[PDB]
Amino acid sequence: GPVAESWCYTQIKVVKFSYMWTINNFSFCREEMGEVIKSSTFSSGANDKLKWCLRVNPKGLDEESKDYLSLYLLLVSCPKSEVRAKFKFSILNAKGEETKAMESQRAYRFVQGKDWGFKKFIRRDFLLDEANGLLPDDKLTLFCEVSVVQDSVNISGQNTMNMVKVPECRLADELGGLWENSRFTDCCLCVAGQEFQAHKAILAARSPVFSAMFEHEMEESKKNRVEINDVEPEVFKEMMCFIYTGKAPNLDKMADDLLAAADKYALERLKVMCEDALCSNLSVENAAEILILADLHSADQLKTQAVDFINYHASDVLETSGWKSMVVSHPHLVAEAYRSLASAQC
Amino acid sequence: VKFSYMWTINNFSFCREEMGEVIKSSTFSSGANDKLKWCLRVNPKGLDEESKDYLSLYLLLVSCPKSEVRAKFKFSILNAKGEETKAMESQRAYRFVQGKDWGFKKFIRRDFLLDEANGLLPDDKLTLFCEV
Amino acid sequence: GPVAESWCYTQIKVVKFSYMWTINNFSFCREEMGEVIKSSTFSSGANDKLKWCLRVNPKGLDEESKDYLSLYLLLVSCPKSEVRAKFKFSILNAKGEETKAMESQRAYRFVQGKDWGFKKFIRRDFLLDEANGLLPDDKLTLFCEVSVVQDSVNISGQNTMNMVKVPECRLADELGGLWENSRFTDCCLCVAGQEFQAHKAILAARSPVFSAMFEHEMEESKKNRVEINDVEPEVFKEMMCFIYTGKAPNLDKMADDLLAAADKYALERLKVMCEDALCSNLSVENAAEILILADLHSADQLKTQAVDFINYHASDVLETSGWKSMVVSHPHLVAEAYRSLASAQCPFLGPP
Amino acid sequence: ESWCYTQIKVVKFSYMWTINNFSFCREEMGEVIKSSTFSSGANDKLKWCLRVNPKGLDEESKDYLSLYLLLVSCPKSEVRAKFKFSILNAKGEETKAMESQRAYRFVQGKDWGFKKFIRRDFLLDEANGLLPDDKLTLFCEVSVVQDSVNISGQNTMNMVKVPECRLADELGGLWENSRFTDCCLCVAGQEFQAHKAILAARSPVFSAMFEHEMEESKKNRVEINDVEPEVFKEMMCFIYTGKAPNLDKMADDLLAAADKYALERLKVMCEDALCSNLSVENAAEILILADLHSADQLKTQAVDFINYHASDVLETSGWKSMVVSHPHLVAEAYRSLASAQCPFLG
Amino acid sequence: VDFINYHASDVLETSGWKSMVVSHPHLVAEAYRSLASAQCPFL
Repeated sequence: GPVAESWCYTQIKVVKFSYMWTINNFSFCREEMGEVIKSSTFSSGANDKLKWCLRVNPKGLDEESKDYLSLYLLLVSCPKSEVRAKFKFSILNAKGEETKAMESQRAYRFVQGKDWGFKKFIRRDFLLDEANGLLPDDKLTLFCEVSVVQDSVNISGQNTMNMVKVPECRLADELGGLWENSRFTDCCLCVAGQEFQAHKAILAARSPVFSAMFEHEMEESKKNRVEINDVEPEVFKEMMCFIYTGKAPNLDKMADDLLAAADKYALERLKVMCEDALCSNLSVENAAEILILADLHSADQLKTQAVDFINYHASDVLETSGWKSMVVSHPHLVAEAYRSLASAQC
Repeated sequence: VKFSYMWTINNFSFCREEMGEVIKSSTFSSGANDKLKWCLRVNPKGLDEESKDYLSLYLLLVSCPKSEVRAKFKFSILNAKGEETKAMESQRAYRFVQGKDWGFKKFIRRDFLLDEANGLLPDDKLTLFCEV
Repeated sequence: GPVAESWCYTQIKVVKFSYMWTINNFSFCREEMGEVIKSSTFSSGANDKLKWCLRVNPKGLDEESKDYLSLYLLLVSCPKSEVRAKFKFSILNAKGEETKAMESQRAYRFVQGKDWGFKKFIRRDFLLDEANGLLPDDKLTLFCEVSVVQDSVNISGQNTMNMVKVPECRLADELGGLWENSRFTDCCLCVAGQEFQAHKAILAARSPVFSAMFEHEMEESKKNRVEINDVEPEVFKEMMCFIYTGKAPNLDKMADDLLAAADKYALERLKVMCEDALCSNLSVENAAEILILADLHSADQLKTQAVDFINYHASDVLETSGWKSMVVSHPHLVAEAYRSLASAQCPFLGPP
Repeated sequence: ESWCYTQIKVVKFSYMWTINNFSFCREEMGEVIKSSTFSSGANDKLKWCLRVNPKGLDEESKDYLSLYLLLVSCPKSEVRAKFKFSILNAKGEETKAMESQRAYRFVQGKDWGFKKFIRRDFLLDEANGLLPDDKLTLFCEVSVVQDSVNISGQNTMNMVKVPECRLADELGGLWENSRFTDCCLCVAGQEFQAHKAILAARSPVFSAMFEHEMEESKKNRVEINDVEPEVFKEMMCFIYTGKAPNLDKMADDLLAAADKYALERLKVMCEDALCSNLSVENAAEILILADLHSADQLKTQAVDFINYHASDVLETSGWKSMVVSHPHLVAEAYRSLASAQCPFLG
Repeated sequence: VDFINYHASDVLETSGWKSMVVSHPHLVAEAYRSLASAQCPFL
């Protein structure tokens, strides 16, 4: 593969839908042939405007099928002109593996109110057979995989590439490299007895809390020495590193107290990146202090994610001494735990 | 005057259409002239039914200030590693007027491309070496 | 005819437009075995979203249309939506009337570079037969129509049982009645010795020129007596009716003097309707006077359509007495007519 | 509607050249023939040269005489020119000379013509009458068919814009500016300025009180104490503009103002707003207001609503109040409950 | 320079080329040297 003077990359955007659809007590189908069971609407993150609903007929929709479970796919909302897609259906057996996958080799076009699917999907008696385990405890599980493909674009990567080198924006690294040189420092800064020689000009520039704190009746007298004792210098230097370079690479070792510093200094980005570090570090023995830090820092999304962790692991996390401690310390969070596990879950 | 062009198509197994449909590339040229614009056109299916089950490829001239350009082209399909496979040469400097197509209608079989043991369709992608 | 409470008015709105050729010395081209002759890129006319160009072959490609003509429609650029339109083709004679209608029976699909078209459009021997009279100076005229659809929009009702109704606005009707009754008016208005009545409040709010005369110190002392003699009462009554009401019922019979009055008093809306009526009344015999009136009263679109008409019909107006009056009265208009004629239709001796 | 016209003008020129002593020029000089070049076309920019060879250059064309159109330089590099040379009938010749039926493209630095014109011995034989005074005149008229692009005439008409009437917004702006006001309306201390003719045309009550001879004092010193300032500015906004945008939250006392000042259209829209607002709690209140203000259709619709919710209106305390206050409203309610219904079996 | 070296059939026709010839003879010298170095064959 040699190098060409011009090259084109025709890219077609592909988005996928994964979908569960489980019906309990199916033997109480309560209906004759030709009846329908709709589904709730669902989509994905992007663009979240194309909503889809599933239709399943327990008995034969047609006379040629009769003893056939027929499964269709429906579209209800297409604000664009038209979207065409492929689909692949597979029923989960008792163990959970995808069995009897039927898919269409045609990329059928869909309009609002149009259906496609497999009326001749699976035999009724083959479903009712117990040896293959297609009906575990009268619970049928339908796995729906949707391959929606989108408009195609071309980037036109032709040469005459402007051969002189193109640097990126140096607002970040030039500010970062000024810290170790320690130039243009007009004042002092000491935290926990350790000197970190710094100026106020960019420190107030890149944090609105510190600027308002500096300008109100304190830069006239105590601009040289400012009292900051809420954090250790190891977290303070990372906070000023995020101020200067724009990034905080040292995250996983000390996300717990950088979250507290960010909650103190009202830095939402530093709050949520520590939230990302702790959400992947959600565990059974850690969840109590995860809730206490989420509630103390008012991180609603992290708190809700940790409540969902409680919902998924409620069998073994209740007996922890951490949970005994957070009950005897914070009954209110236990009250919202009751509210979430009762009202939202049921 | 020579041309080199890498046209890469992804997710080709999602062919997206039925028989008798065309796919156009981006308009491209070289440094000199950069006034003769060209574009490649492919059919995933057969263009016409006398040569069915084929990947028909043509070269479309879109822009020319003058009338007719003599040009010799040679199509090629890159396999998994990158060699030139199924290299077919148009032996004549064909007659390129504004809006004229030239190519091999019976270029390569659809089933022969779909044979993944040949390595001719790697990662559901096909890229072409076009020299004019 | 039964009626209901609710209505839904979904519709497939069509954008529809036409495209023209007249290939000169067609028998002298001989594009054989698919030699492509393209045309200009053209859009719908309403905005610029899709563009096309037509492709013809006198000797059609392949052995099928060897003795037949091939006719095809090529697509330049469009958003990817599988645009589906119906098209027709025809041949026009020297008299500008359709002769040979061959129409595609379905709305065909279209994409980037797709070429649908009515092949074997006309036999080559019948087309080369000059006895049909459809080739003036060996020119073949092609007329094409297209029926692009943007794939349906719906309106959701709403129109409930709607027990209460509301009347229409009567403001303009009662203001026209105020003018007809001529009540509560304190300022007098003379035209040509026939005396009228109008007040400042309606005049200043709808015309800047009356607003300019009335407020400049005349209203303190001589608010009654006015000096208007450039217009007649027969045009001034319709002027005053349009000022009070906003509507001009009598316009076709008197669009000349009303255009003059609207140009003098800077009534933009009345200038619009007067130019509309005069353009509807435009013809060959009054072309000289409509050019004179439009160029005198600075009617922009009226003089634009006037010069377009005088370029399209230049062969029958020069012999009349109006042109012989124009060439001696307004020498500049001959220069602008020459500038419009020698660049729009016949720029560089094509057509000769 | 485009008049593309595919305009195909040819660049043809007249040319005069006289050949002398053509019978023995082969024995005079030979086969290498060079003639003078001539300039023609667009301002003589195009170069062409015409000459007749008495004998072919190589061995193959020794039989047929050569008439080659030598072309040193092409007009444009890629030209499909179907060239048609002609002879201006010095004798009778329009056939038997091979004229170029199919030509070839002319490029820079290359010549194209035809290598065969007539048999040499047949031309030398004077019995065929092909030697007019031993001199031939050439009239070369090159026909170039390359230029076809273009001529667009959009033939666009658009009719005229025809702007709409803006009189309602003009009167709204006339209120908002308050110019040339003749009367002053004092409402709750705050004084507004309005136009006497506009108020007389819109409302008949103001027209009557501007006509019943109280002119010397009640023009500027008329008092309006029975209304609130915002309901007054809303009803007068309806008087001037023709619309009442804020009517939805204040339809009731605006209906009172419309009743007091004989605004029928404002009365019916305030009737509509309370008509599509009825509930079981305040139905008696709306009926009291409708009967007090003589709102006939709102009264009828309220009576129908009370009839259709007769089980729930009677439970409200407002119903008791209108029972003890207003007898004939209950009488008409009974009349519409009984006379507009019945017989209902037993 | 790459634009000029091909489109010299119209770029050198304009008066700007004669202007930079008469104003900057060293540019003419280096352009002619580059052309002579590039076109080693041909008379």
